[PDB]
Amino acid sequence: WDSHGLPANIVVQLNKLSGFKKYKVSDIMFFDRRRQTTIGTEDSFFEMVSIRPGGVYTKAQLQKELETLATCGMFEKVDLEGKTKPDGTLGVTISFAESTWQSADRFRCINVGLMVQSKPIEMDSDMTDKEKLEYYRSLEKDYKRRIDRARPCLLPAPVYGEVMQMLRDQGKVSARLLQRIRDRVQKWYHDEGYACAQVVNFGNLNTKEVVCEVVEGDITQLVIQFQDKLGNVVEGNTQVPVVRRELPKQLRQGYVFNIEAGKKALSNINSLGLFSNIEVNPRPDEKNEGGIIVEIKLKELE
Repeated sequence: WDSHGLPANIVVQLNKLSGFKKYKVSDIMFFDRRRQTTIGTEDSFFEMVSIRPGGVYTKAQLQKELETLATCGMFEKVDLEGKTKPDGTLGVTISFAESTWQSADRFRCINVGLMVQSKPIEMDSDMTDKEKLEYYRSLEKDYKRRIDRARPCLLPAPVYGEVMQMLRDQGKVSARLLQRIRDRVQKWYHDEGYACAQVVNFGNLNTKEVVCEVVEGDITQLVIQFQDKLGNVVEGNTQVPVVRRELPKQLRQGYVFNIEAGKKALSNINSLGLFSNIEVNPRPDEKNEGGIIVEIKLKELE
């Protein structure tokens, strides 16, 4: 609830270029352009948008929102605009056009963690007819390559059975079905301890196939931060080896992060009676390819 804002004065409308500051959004509009309707607050397809009425966001944050909607596979075109309100907030309007889909007889899940992320990145048009057909061939071949380069997912058979039953019931895929499929697949991961797992994309490039791209939370780095005491952030320098000892094998780089490994570590380090606080915190790393940095934060006791 720390707010701020400086609209361009006054009631005008702005594409996204501006600001070093954190704006307040008083209303969110979700607009389906092909249907010419507006998504209602009570429609649950609205939580597709993570931006909330009354929330504070920066330019990079709103950019990051649009980025997400554009790469998820559900929309072939998405836009974020804003209108500055007389004071002091702005409303934002997110207008989309759903991706086109056909029937799908197959649901495939591939682990793309640590690979290059699928960017909507649709190249130039016009581009006459035959050159466009050739270009599609390039994409689908690039995409078969991608599928074969990918790893298996951890997703078990009964989840595939639900998703396929789900999909056999609609008979034609839409944005709303994918959302439910996304939540279902993320639910299984989260429920099994993979707290960093995320569905990053849905590919339509395979005929009659839905491809679901996931990152499971691959650990690319393990970092140990010491704090002493009141007070904080020094080296361990004799201590580092003794906390490394307490770490499960599964917390090292090259394993998929799971909260049970985190808990095992916490119980192990706690049994040393060295620290007044112990925390195992996963966060995304540099590459934005689904890599996880595990940092163990240790505060010493008086």
